[PDB]
Order: sequence, then C-alpha cells, then structure tokens
Amino acid sequence: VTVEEVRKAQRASGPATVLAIGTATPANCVHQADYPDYYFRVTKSDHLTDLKEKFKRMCDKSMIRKRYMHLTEEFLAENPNMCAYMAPSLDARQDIVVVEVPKLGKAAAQKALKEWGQPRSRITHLVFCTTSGVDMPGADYQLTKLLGLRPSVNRLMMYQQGCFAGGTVLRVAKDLAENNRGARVLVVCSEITAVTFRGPSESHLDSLVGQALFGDGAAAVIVGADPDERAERPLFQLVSAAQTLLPDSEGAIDGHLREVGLTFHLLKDVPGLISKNIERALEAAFAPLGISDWNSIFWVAHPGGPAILDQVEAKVSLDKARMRATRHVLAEYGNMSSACVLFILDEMRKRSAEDGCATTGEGLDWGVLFGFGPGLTVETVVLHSVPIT
Amino acid sequence: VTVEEVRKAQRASGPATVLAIGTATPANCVHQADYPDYYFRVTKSDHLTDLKEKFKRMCDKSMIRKRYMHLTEEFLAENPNMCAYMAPSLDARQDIVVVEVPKLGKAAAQKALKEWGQPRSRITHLVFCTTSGVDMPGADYQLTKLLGLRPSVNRLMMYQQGCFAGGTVLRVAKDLAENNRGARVLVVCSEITAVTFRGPSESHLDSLVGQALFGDGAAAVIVGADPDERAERPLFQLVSAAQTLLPDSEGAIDGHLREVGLTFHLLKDVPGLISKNIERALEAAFAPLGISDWNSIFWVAHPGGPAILDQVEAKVSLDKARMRATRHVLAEYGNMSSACVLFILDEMRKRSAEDGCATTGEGLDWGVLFGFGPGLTVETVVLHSVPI
Ligand SMILES: CC(C)(COP(=O)(O)OP(=O)(O)OC[C@H]1O[C@@H](n2cnc3c(N)ncnc32)[C@H](O)[C@@H]1OP(=O)(O)O)[C@@H](O)C(=O)NCCC(=O)NCCS
Ligand SMILES: O=C1C[C@@H](c2ccc(O)cc2)Oc2cc(O)cc(O)c21
Ligand SMILES: O=C1C[C@@H](c2ccc(O)cc2)Oc2cc(O)cc(O)c21
Repeated sequence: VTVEEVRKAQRASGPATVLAIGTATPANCVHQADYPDYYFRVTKSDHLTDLKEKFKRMCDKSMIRKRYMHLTEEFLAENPNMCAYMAPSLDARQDIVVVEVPKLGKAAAQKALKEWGQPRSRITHLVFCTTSGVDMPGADYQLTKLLGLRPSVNRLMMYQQGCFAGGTVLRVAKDLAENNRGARVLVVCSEITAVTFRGPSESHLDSLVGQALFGDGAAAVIVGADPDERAERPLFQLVSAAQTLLPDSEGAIDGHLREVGLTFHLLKDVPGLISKNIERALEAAFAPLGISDWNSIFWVAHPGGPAILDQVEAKVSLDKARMRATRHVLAEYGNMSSACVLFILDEMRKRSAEDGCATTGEGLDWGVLFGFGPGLTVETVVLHSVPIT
Repeated sequence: VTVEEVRKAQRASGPATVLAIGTATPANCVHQADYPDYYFRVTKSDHLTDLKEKFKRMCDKSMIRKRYMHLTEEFLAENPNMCAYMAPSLDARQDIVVVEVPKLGKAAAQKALKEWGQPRSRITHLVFCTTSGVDMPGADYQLTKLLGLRPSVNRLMMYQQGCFAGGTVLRVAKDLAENNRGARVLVVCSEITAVTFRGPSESHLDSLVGQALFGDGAAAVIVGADPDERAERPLFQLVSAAQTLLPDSEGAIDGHLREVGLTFHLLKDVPGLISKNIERALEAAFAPLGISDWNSIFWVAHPGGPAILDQVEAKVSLDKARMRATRHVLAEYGNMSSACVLFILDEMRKRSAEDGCATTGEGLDWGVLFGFGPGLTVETVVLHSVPI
C-alpha cells in the first residue's frame, strides 16, 4: 500500500554471484601461422610484399595461436567489397552479423544454462552485448526467441560498445541482480569480426593490427544474488564495479560505423596509457578493501594486445603466473572484444579446479577484472572467489 | 572486510525518485499544415500527386500541429541522396547525428542540471539513449566531455533501442540509483530524425507514415534514491518497471541500419496489438498493489501515433483527461521516439503545478508510464506522484 513497502518486498539481500559460464565460437578455425599468407591472399594483396612482411611480424608477435572466424574463403571470394580496404559493404556485413551474432550467443547461453541446471523460464533479465551489427528489434530480442525465454524477460541491449563492455555487462548485471529479489540475469557477449574485416592499407597500419588480433566468439554468464545453496553452485562474487576515462586518452581507440563497415583507429599510446594508469584504478578499487599487494589477487584483464599485458605486468611488477589465464585465452581465441574477460573467467575457474586450488580464483580470495576500450575507458570489477572443496 | 559488509555499506535505502526534468528541441520548426508541400518540394516529388494526397491525409490525421527538425531545406539541397527515398547516405547521416545527438542532449541535460541545482560532480551515473546513429566512443562519452562530468561517471550507452526506450531508461536508472548509496543518475534521451528522413515511394506507405510522425527532441531526467530534504525536490517515484513482448507481434515494427540509413517497416496493426494487450500489462503491474480502476491513476503513454492512443483509451474506457498531457506533447512535438514519455512527464508535473492539482500526477497518487516499440515491446513503469 506504500512505496516503502514495495521497496522492502522488492530488492535482494546478498551480493551478485556468477552462477555459471559458457562459451562458444564459430567452427571455422584459422591458425595464426597461416593468417599472413591467407589474409594477403584473399584480399588480393600479395603484390604488397613490404606490407606483408609487416603483417608477418604483427601476427608472429601477437601471442595468438589461433582464432575462430565465421568468414570463410568461399564466402569472401564471393564478396570482394568486403576484401577491399574500403568499399561499399555495410549492408553485406549487416546481413551476416544481424543473424549470426544472436546465433553464436545462443550457443554460449545454452552451455551456461545447462551448467546452471535451472529452467530457462527462471531467467528474469537478459543483458546482450555486441560490437558487431545493430538492428531493431535487437539481438536481445532474437536471442529471447531462440532460447524460448519468457516474453516478460527484462532485456538490456548493449550495442556498439567496444572492448570494455565485458566489464560493463557485469556492472549492469550486478545492479539488476542485487536490486531485485529472485532476479536471475542471463548475460551474453557475442562478437563476430565480419563487420571489421577489410583489406590492407599502408597508410592505416593501426587497422592492419586489427586484422591480426580480432576474432569471433561469444560467452554467457548467469548472475544472481542470494543463491540457492541446495541447487545453485556459486563461482565468483561481484563486489564492486566502476568505469573511468583515462587522462589524455582522447582518440586513443576509435571506431565508426560507415558504408565501408566498422572502421578501427588505435594510437600507439594505448599500452602506455593503460599501464601508466592501472595503479590508480587498482588503488581506487582495493584501497577501501585494505589491499595493496597486487600479487595477492587473481587477475582478469581484457587482452587488447600482448603489449598491454606486457606493460601492465612490468609497471605493477606482477608475477608471470597472474596473467596466465588471460594469456591463454589470447593464445587460444585471439581478441574477441567484449567477450574476452568472460572467457578468461571461464578459464580461471576451470584451471583452478584441475590444478586443485583452494578457490575458483587460483587459490586467492580477492580478484580484479579489467575491460579496456574506446574512450579510453577502463572498467574495473572487484571479484571474490568461491572455495573449492 | 567481507563482501557482506560491503553490500550493506553500498546500497541505497529508498525508492528511485525523479528530481529534475529538462527538455530541448532543435530550433528549426515545421508546422504539419505546411509539411506536405515542404516535404514533397524538397524531395523533388511534386509530380506524384496521388501520393501527396495520401501524405496530406496522413498528416491531417496525425494529430500533430508541429515538429522540430535539425534538418533544414538549405542543408537538404546540398544532400540529394538524403532526399531520395533509397540512396547511399549513411555516411552523411552519421556525420550529422554523431555530433548533434549529444549536442541536443546537453541542451536538455543543462536545463535539468540547473533545476536540480546540485554541482555536476555529484552526478555518479549517466544513461544515454538514442536511436539516431552509433559511434565509438559513444554519445555518452561525448556528453560527459561536453558537460564536464567526472571522468569516473558510470556510463551506460543505449544505442538503436526504439520508441519504447523512454521506459527502458527509467528501468535502468531505477536499479542504478536504488542499489548504490548516494548515486545520482543523469538520464538523457536524444533523438534526431536525420537517420530516417527520406523521400517518398508509392510502394512503401509505411515508410511515408514515419515521415508524418517523427520529430526531433531530447529530454533529461536526474534520478536518485534518498533525496536530501532541504536541497532536492521529488517529482515522481519509480515504483516498478517491467518489459514484455506482445504475442503475435513478430515483425510489427522493424528497423534496419543500412547504407541508405535507417529504414522503417510496419506489418501487423500496431494499435490493435497494444490495445488488445494493454489490460494484461495494467493488471500485471497494479494487481499486486490492489488497483484495478485504470481511471484512478495518471497516464503517461508513448504517443507512437494517434491510433494507438485512441484504441487504448477506448479499450479501457479512459476519461479524456487521462490522455491529455500525452496528446499535448504529440501535438506540439510529434513522435520524438524514446524522449516522448519524458516530455510528457515534464508536461504533467508542470501542468499539475500551473493548475492547482494536489499532486504532480494531476492530483492522483499512482500512475503508469508506457513505452511501445519494436518487438512488439511494451515497457511498463509504475509511478507514484508527489504532493504539491
Ligand atoms: C601490435 C603488436 C602485437 C606488435 O608486436 P611488437 O613485438 O610490439 O612489435 P612492434 O612494436 O615493432 O609493432 C609491429 C609493427 O606494427 C606497428 N604497430 C604496432 N602498433 C601499431 C599501431 N597502433 N598503429 C600502427 N602500427 C602499429 C609498428 O609500427 C610495427 O611496424 P614496423 O615493423 O614498421 O616498426 C604489439 O605492438 C601490441 O600488442 N600493440 C597493442 C595493440 C593495441 O593497442 N591493442 C588494443 C586493441 S583495442
Ligand atoms: O609460452 C608459454 C608461457 C608459459 C608460462 C605462463 C605463465 C608463467 O608464469 C610461466 C610460463 O605458459 C605456456 C603454456 C602453454 O600451454 C603454452 C605456452 O606457449 C606457454
Ligand atoms: O604465454 C603464453 C604463450 C601462448 C602462445 C603459444 C603459442 C603460440 O603460437 C602463441 C601463443 O600460449 C600460452 C598458453 C597458456 O595457457 C598460457 C600462456 O601464458 C601462454
């Protein structure tokens, strides 16, 4: 009868908890050892032998062993506008991603739901995040139909976000789960590089870097507060989430949706900008918790490129073991934009079980998740591990 | 310190409350009575006389007296591909809205921030919503710079949502404010029709209807729980928020971002689907609260078109006064997509104050806000007014 009464009956008690993770990728695998030859072949750029030597360096130094890509040679050969550096092609790219992004996210969400063990109808919110394609109704609507979620699911469609949004979706799901008693949030990031694939331009080497780094993939997490201990198995606790813009980082990471598709700009200051600011972000997150030793917490960081992990490592004097879960996902999947950190969370807890650690976070109790992206924005999520019996 | 201690010392206690509302439009104004001549002239389509008759009737029946459009005749004369029905023009349209959408948002945000009267640094969250254009970094980042908000403001960027997103942003802001002690959420919906404006085609009358209804505008709202009694002024309380998809509505409203810009497609009698279904949403939102008389609550409904309001009003036998503020915004502003319900909320609390109503909701205590859009999606936000 009163709003205060509704607010007490509404709202949950405990902190947002990750209850399941699942991941999926296209079946087409592309090995980095073959990509320089493959890429310069299908883009009819073999005559640019000087540029091809540069690409061989980037692919050799990428610390990427393989990527999964929906795009095939057979398809590209039928789509020369997408193989040119810059040709009319947004319509052709949209036709792929508008169908394939929700399709890939469905593959990931099914695995998360399966491990969750609860009926799909219990899912109350859906947070769908992509950086490839836009459409009305959005990919959130398509996924809802594909999975058969209830029609009254509360959907949040995060479009054209960039690579920091892996942390964004957890910050979003945290407030949804925590403010709504019983809420169970399905979170899906799904990325498909058909929107960004393009040929090589000697005058835009930062775009060439994108071609050596970005890959396809989707990851799904189910987040909820007040877990049913009898039926749900917690993995991580979401303690706090923050976003920030880095000083003097204007223009560091740009991306425009145009008739030639999604373009990509990237300054060489990106590794320096992140490494030089990461400690301010760590202090902001962990000082109120009383934590100052960055080697005593587990680490999840978006692997924008190997140079970012190298310079964050050196700047903060991390032990090589702390970036292992991050470097493994980079090596085995490449840069999947917003889905990366969720993949790393999945790899963190799996290895923690296989190795016999005390917790899902490599035996450590507290952890941090970092997303980096256009802004330059940095998303920081404090995590807490769960004991492994 | 445990994670439990954090949660307790992290959350707010009270309900999310609307503390300030500001609106803004482009200055360039077009009266509907003049638009068929203007629209057919600038699109070089005066020779399709039968189509023009159809478009007059579209405009006559729209119940819109005027709309604001950033696009001017001088600009359009230099952009023939945007005046054609179907010509490559995404790049030009993007070039417009990527700059003008946050600019119009700051005009409304500055009004709301002035009414709120608190320092801009106190803003902790920003929810920016637009259906006109996309970009990385987004319009939320542009607005942060233009307003001098703190670099650490938590931004949510809602792109390509559609007309129902005026309710979506309140549903987002509700959980941000309520779950974070001290959080003050700036909510900005900004819409500019340069992405959908296109010439007429005789085989695409659904697109032509959009040319009759859609206008430009931006609206800003500041949301927080636990208001300061001396320094802040509650206008409305967000009680609950829900989203649903209507049965048998597949494909009723589709919109595709293509190389010719944002196209618009209708397929399944939108006024019938909303009114056939509105009572279910009312009962879902208000049966837990013991209300069943849909005339006992104030109404804010997204004015997608007059037919939606007519059939919904007739389905639940609404007194003509319940739809008044909604129809006034439709008449003086057109269909401004996500921003419409925020304009109506402002009109309602102002008109309730101009006249001597007891509450900000036209003298009533409880209220309902509806967003309608692609899905068919219905957003339902239960409101509670504030005594004047
Ligand atoms: C690209 C990268 C993998 C190359 O590995 P490396 O061992 O550092 O080798 P280099 O530093 O010499 O870079 C290789 C070449 O690409 C170029 N390169 C690296 N970053 C570049 C950038 N933003 N723009 C243009 N060229 C770049 C270098 O100039 C170099 O060309 P060169 O042989 O003529 O000197 C590494 O620099 C890296 O990880 N950069 C981070 C990229 C990034 O910001 N990712 C975030 C994506 S949002
Ligand atoms: O090249 C390396 C680095 C190595 C490593 C990681 C962390 C650490 O602390 C020490 C060594 O792990 C790996 C594990 C692999 O399966 C394959 C590899 O190629 C590598
Ligand atoms: O640091 C590396 C190197 C990486 C790698 C191997 C081969 C290759 O061709 C490219 C990258 O594999 C890894 C695999 C891991 O599980 C953990 C790691 O730390 C690493």
